[PDB]
Amino acid sequence: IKEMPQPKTFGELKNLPLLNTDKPVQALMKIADELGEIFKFEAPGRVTRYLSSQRLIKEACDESRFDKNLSQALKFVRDFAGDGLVTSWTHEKNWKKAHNILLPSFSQQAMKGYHAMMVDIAVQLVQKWERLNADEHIEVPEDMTRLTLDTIGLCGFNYRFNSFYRDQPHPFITSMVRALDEAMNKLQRANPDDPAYDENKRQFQEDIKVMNDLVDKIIADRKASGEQSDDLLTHMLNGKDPETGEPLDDENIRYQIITFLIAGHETTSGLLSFALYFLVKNPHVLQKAAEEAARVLVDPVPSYKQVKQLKYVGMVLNEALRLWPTAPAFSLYAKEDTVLGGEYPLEKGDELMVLIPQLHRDKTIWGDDVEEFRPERFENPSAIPQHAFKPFGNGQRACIGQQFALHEATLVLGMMLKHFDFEDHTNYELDIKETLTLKPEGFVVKAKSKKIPL
Ligand SMILES: O=C(CCCCC1CCCCC1)N[C@@H](Cc1ccccc1)C(=O)O
Ligand SMILES: C=Cc1ccccc1
Ligand SMILES: [Cl-]
Repeated sequence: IKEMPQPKTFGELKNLPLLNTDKPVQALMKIADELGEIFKFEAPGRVTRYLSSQRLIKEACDESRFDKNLSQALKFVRDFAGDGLVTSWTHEKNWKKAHNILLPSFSQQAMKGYHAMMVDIAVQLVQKWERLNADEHIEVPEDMTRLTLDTIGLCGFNYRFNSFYRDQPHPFITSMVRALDEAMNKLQRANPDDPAYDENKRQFQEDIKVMNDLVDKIIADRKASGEQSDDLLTHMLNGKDPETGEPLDDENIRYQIITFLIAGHETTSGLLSFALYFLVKNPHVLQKAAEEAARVLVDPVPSYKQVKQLKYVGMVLNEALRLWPTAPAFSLYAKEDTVLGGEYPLEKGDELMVLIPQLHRDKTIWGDDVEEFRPERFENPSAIPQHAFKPFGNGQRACIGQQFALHEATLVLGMMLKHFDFEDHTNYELDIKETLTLKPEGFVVKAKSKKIPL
């Protein structure tokens, strides 16, 4: 039994001022590098323990001992994501009900149905880049976010955000991005009831109202038309939970749509951006991935079956998730009094944070080359220790979108590697912006067309 380390304190504010930064996850990674596999983090009226080693995280991933916790970040996001799948407690009726109803929508009949709409958006991205002039560059995270938002809009509720037709966001997205910014900014406020935050509070309620008004209109319009699209909204309007026999109510469907749009905007776009970053920084890996794309993608339009054959592209995506997991943390609570690692006694209700980027750098798991981008690490899942790789979280509360995201990302990256050569023309220095998620900021490349028709 030993005392865990704690980073530097600021009197009555304890550790809170350490998160007064635009890059708090990267700050917590530096603290983990200094203090090791576990540290205490205290703020006024709150304690969490940050875990970084596979040794402790394999225990934390035991669902008999620990359940998903809503981090303060998720509690603030719940003001607009409500009891949707990501901001619900496991014990809330609406978690298991929505999980049971939505699981068939997210399976590997389900990706075959979504494939054609994913191709529609992927083709828009390829045509955009084919149409750039010689002296122009690609803003990578910007274009990847246009793609992933458009894909979830089409697959979510048959709606075209038309992101490739715009410089300026759709009004829903203005409010969504501003609500996500307020939720994350609220984490670093020592005195949140200070009148200096009154405007922030008013704007937040306005953005919540905008998202609720616009999503509630989508649901009403669909019910009125009777239209039966192969989309998540149709599955949610028609689906019955096999346990209760009940469908979701319109309020919960609204929270699920808001949840899916947040995920679609924030997560897959980061993965694609980091994957292209690592490929241009590792030209031998880019060549091996481009050779696979050329051999497999023999038709103008990729098929579902061809995307499943892009094995090396899948490994590239897993190795990008290893080094920069775009959703970089998840939170757990102790279901009962328990001892972590034979060393750290926890009381029922005690909170843990899994620092996924630090887990993914455990040299006792990955070896001395842990900072190197080597997709071959993922050739054999049986050679990877248990709970070493957690970019989609854990257990029954793991990402329901994992297959959807990896299908979209594999399709798009395959088509990108088929259609273009890439140049890191600025020798880009990685700068990671933190919203809900991690994305390269300012990452630009030049694409040279291979002139292969669509
Ligand atoms: O670890 C963090 C900061 C990065 C979370 C990032 C996380 C948010 C969900 C999507 C995945 C990434 N926050 C903890 C501790 C805390 C609590 C209150 C005030 C300040 C810090 C929390 O949100 O509980
Ligand atoms: C962890 C991913 C996530 C996805 C949507 C909303 C909040 C969090
Ligand atoms: Cl102090």
